[PDB]
Amino acid sequence: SSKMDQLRPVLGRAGVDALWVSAPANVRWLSGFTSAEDGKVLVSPDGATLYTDARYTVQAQEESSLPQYIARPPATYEHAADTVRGLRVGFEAESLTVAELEDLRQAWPNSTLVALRGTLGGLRAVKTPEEIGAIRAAQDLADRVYTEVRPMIRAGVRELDVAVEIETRLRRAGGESAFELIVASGPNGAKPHGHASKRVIEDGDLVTIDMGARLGGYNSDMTRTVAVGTPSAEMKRVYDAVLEAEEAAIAAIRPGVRAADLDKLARDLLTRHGLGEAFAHSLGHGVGLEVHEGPGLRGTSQDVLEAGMVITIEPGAYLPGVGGVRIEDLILVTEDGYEVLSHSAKESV
Amino acid sequence: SSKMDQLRPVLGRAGVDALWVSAPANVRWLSGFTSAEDGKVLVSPDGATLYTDARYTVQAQEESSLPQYIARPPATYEHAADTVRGLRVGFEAESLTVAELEDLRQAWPNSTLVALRGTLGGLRAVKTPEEIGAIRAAQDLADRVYTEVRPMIRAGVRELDVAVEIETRLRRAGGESAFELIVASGPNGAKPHGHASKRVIEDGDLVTIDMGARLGGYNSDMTRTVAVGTPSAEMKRVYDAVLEAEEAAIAAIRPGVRAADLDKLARDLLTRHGLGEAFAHSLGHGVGLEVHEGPGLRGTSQDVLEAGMVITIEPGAYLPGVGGVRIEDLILVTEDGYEVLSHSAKESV
Ligand SMILES: [Mn+2]
Ligand SMILES: [Mn+2]
Repeated sequence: SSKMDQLRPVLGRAGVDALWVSAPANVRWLSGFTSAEDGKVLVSPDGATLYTDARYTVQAQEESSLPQYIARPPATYEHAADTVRGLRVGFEAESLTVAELEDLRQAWPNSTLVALRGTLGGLRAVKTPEEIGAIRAAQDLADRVYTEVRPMIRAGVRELDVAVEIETRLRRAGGESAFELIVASGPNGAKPHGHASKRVIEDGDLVTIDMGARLGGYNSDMTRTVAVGTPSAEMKRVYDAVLEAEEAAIAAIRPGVRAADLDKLARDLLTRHGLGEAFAHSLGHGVGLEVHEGPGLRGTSQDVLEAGMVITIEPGAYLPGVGGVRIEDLILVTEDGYEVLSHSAKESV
Repeated sequence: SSKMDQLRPVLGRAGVDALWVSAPANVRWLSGFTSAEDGKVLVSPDGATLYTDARYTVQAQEESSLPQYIARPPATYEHAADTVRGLRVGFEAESLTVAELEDLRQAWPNSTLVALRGTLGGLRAVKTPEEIGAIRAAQDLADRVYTEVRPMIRAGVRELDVAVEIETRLRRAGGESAFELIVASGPNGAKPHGHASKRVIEDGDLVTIDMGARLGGYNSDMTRTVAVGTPSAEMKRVYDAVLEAEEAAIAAIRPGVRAADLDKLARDLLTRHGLGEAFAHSLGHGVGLEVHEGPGLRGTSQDVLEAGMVITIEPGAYLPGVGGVRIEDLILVTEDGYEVLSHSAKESV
C-alpha cells in the first residue's frame, strides 16, 4: 500500500475529510521534501499538495512526489482555503502552535478544524526498503565511529572528550550526532538523564555510551556499556543481567508480538536477577525520521510489531550513587523474526 | 525594576490577570531554573510559582527565585487550577501546542484562556549585568575559537572541516555551537541560507564564517568574511561596502535610536555603493537565552534601543552564482552609546 493509501483510511476513522500536515517528519514522509521544516502538505479529497516557498522551487520540483504550490505563508493556506470549503480538516494538535491554528481558523472560516492528537502516532512505523537502506547507512556510520573511538575510552579521559571525538567523526563523515550524546561513567551511569560531563573515567568504572547518527535525514540509535579495568562484582552482575535481558527481548521479536509483552519479558528477567526496581520504564521505541517515534515498548503499549518496523531494545538498570548499565540495539522486524542492524561488539565485563 | 515588575504591567495592558509561562527561555528568565524545558511558571495575583518534577527537586531548590510545586503534568496545572479560578489567564500562543492548550482548558474550566502572540516579544531585550557577563563569556569563547581556527582557513580545506574544527573546540571548552555553523566560500557566499558544505575552499575565494557559542545557557553571535588569496575586484568592492555599512550602523547605536532607522542607514549605504538590491532583509536581532530574540532590526520594526540591550548588526550583500559577504558584530547598548562585545579581527581583503 502507498503511503497515501495508508493515511486515508486513518483519516476516515478519525472522522475528517482532509489533513493539514505540519510536522516536518510527516511532511517529508508524505512528499519526499527534505527541507520539511519549510514545507506543509494538504491532504484533501482533491488529492495532496506540497506548500513551500520560492527558495525551494528547484529542490521541491526534484524531490516532491506531490504537486507544489509555491508561496510564503499566509498565501499558502489562503490558496488552500477553497479546497477545504465545507470540510472537516484535521490538523496535528501535538505539533501545531495555537497561533498557527488561529492563522488557519482565520483563513478557513467555512471549514471545521479538528484536532488530531495520538491519531498519527506510528504512521511511519513500517519502513520501505529505501528507508531501511537509509537507516542502515546511518547505523553503519555510527558503528564505524564507535569502533574508532572505543579504544580511547580508558582511565584518564573525560566523558566529554569521548563525546567530542564521536561528534567530530560523525560530522566529518557528512552526518551528525542524532541526539545529545551520553557518555556516562561510574556513578553517572546511574542517571539515565545525564549527558557527557567533565568527569574523568577511572579504573574500575563502567562507561555507558548512548549514541546515534543522523545521515541523509534518517536516524540510528544504540547503546553500549564497557568496562575500564575491573568493575566491582556488583556492577558485573548488573551488566550481565542487562545484557541477558536485552538479548532475551530481542529474541522474542517477530510480526505479531505485542510491544507490551516484550517489555514484560525484560521486566520479569531483571526482577529474577534482583534488579526489578532498578530498571528503565520503557524498553524501546521506533526509529526513523526521528530518533524517538512509534511504536512504543512500555507496559501499557497497545502496539503490535510488524515486518518493516525498526525499533530499539534497551533494558537498563541503575543503582543510584553507584553506577548503572544500559545496552541497546537497533532491530529490523522481518517476516519471520528480526535482524539486528547495530553491529558494534557487545563486550564482557 | 525587577523582572516580575517588568512583566506585570505588560500583562495588565494585555488584559489578563495571570500568565502560564511555557517558553523555556521565559521560564528560565523568570525563575532562574536552567532545565527550563522541563519547567513551567504560573504568574498570578497570588504571586509566581515554578512547576517541575521530582527529578529536579534539589536543582530547582538551588536555582529558582520562585517557590516550587513538585509534580509531573497534569498534576502541575491541575494543582494550579484553583489559583486561576475566575481569571483571565494568558498563555504563549506562539509556543504552546494546541494539544497543550486543550490540556489547560480541561484543567481550568472556570478560567478564560487568552492567547498572547506578539505580547511578550522583547520581554528579555534588556539584560542585567549578570546576563551581560554570561553573554561576554560566550562571545569570548567564540572569539578564542575563531582566532584558533582562522589560520586553517586556506586553499584545499573543505567548508565542512572548518565547521568541524570550530564545533570541536567549542564543545571541548564546555560550550556548544549556538546554531548550525555557516562556512560559505566562493559562490556559496551568495546563499544566506546555506551551511558548511563539502566544497573545497580555493585561491581567490572569500569565506564567510557565521558562528556563535552557547555557554551556560547564553548565546553569542558574530560573522566574519576573509579572503583566501586575492579576490576579484568585484568581490573586494562588495566586502568593502559591507564593512563600511556595518561600521556605520554600529556607530549610530545609542539609547533612543529606532531599530528601523539603523536598518535604513545600512540600506542607503549599500544602495550608494551599487548594492541596493543585493542586501539582506533584516539588519540584526537581540541575542540572549536564544540566538534570535527581540529586538528586530528590520525596516518595519517599531523597536527602540535602550541601554542594556544586546544586538547584532549584520549587513550582507549577495551576488547569486558569484559570491557574497556578511560581517556581523555583537553590540551592547550603553547609557551614551555602545560597546562592541565581539573582538575577533575584521581583516582587509
Ligand atoms: Mn541509544
Ligand atoms: Mn552570525
